[PDB]
Amino acid sequence: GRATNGQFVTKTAKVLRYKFVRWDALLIIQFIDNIGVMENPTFYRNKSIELRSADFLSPMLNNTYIVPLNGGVRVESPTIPVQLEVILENNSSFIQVGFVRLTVKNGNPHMIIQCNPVPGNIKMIKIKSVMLFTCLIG
Amino acid sequence: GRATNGQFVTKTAKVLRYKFVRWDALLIIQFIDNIGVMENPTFYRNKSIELRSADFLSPMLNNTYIVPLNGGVRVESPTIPVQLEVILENNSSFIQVGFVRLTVKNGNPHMIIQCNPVPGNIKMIKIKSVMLFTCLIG
Amino acid sequence: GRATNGQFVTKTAKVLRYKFVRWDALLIIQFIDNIGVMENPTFYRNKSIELRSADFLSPMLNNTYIVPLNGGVRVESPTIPVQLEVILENNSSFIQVGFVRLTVKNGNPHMIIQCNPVPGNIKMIKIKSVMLFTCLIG
Ligand SMILES: CC(=O)N[C@H]1[C@H]([C@H](O)[C@H](O)CO)O[C@@](O)(C(=O)O)C[C@@H]1O
Ligand SMILES: CC(=O)N[C@H]1[C@H]([C@H](O)[C@H](O)CO)O[C@@](O)(C(=O)O)C[C@@H]1O
Ligand SMILES: CC(=O)N[C@H]1[C@H]([C@H](O)[C@H](O)CO)O[C@@](O)(C(=O)O)C[C@@H]1O
Repeated sequence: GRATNGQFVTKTAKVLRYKFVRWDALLIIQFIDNIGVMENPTFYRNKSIELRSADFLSPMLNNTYIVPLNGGVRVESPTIPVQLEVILENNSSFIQVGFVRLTVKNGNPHMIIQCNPVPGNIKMIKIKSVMLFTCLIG
Repeated sequence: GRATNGQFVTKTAKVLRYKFVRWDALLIIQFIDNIGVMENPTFYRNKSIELRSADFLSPMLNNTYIVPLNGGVRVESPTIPVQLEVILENNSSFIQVGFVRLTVKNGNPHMIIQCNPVPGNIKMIKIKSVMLFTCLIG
Repeated sequence: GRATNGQFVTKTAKVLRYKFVRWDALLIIQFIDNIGVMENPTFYRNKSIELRSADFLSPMLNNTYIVPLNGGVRVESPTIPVQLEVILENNSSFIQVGFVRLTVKNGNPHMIIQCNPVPGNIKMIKIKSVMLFTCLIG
């Protein structure tokens, strides 16, 4: 069909907006807050989905950051790689290939974000990529 | 339609299970053995598809590991990046961004896994990502 | 439906061929010039989509290479990661995980290619991955 709007909301009430398409056993879902743009004819700007410490579960093990969500859809997605920028508490930052999934636990959707080791605690993760998940239902 | 079960089998008789959907010129296929889970409310476990030396062709050139398969479907897929853990014979291991495709040769499906150089011979590759391929047929 | 042929053309008249499928709000598009092959039973060859300096806009900021295109389709795609080889003017080269999108500016399609810093100016970028974009329209 045509693309339907939706959103998830984080623990700190951040709204993550998306559009989706739901066919037979298929759900395709794109996050739409950070679609990058050419702002003039020579410059491309990435936009970030910004996720702070307070959006993650504690304790964090093995560079796995879990973002409990409310609302939206309940899918076991595949893993997608993304561009991350991981900001440490001392404001240093590392660009990384991150790996993201949507999973369901206790009937709730969670975003799983895995990245590499950093020399410090993380203040914030920015997803700089446009994320789209193709998912199989049932 | 609804999602149909299938599998490939490796040279050592490892079974790689998947579900798929086949529409007009479109085949979407997800490997389902290693769907990660939140096992309690704070911990996410990745699962691995584990591929050993004996599942690969010899000789291996340019960090390209070829896994001949039997059964399943015959597709020329796009390339997907994945999380790999590459275990060396001396049990050291390296986490890498791997790149995976399905290709067909002599009427047989093969999984192509490319990764980075490692200081040793590889005993095992673990794919820690949930893999889904969207493929164009004909 | 069945897969339709198309192409984009670069500033230097390089033709980038693709096949696509356009359903309701959905456009799936695969670039087809560099489908890798097993050429004998033990060897896999990657093929490259080769993009030179003259195919990019100037000035280049933040390791973002913008390839203005003509013809083809007009989509705001998600970001896909790919295998790049980035060739410097002194012929040294770096293998990287690149991130690619299609975007539209002034009614024209552009391919956005982002990679990592390199110690020199880039002569050429080779995309060694088979690229397929799943896109949401409207
Ligand atoms: C990836 C996956 O399978 N997730 C499932 C989890 C885990 O399987 C449990 O940890 C097993 O106890 O179980 C559910 O019943 C749940 O609690 O919501 C459904 C959910 O989809
Ligand atoms: C990616 C690709 O094109 N693979 C094709 C190969 C190679 O083209 C051959 O190496 C050309 O001789 O050829 C086939 O006939 C084959 O042997 O099964 C079909 C297969 O899909
Ligand atoms: C990602 C995105 O939104 N791109 C859009 C751009 C930018 O929004 C402009 O920079 C805003 O002025 O605007 C268009 O009208 C354009 O010039 O073709 C449509 C295009 O799809």
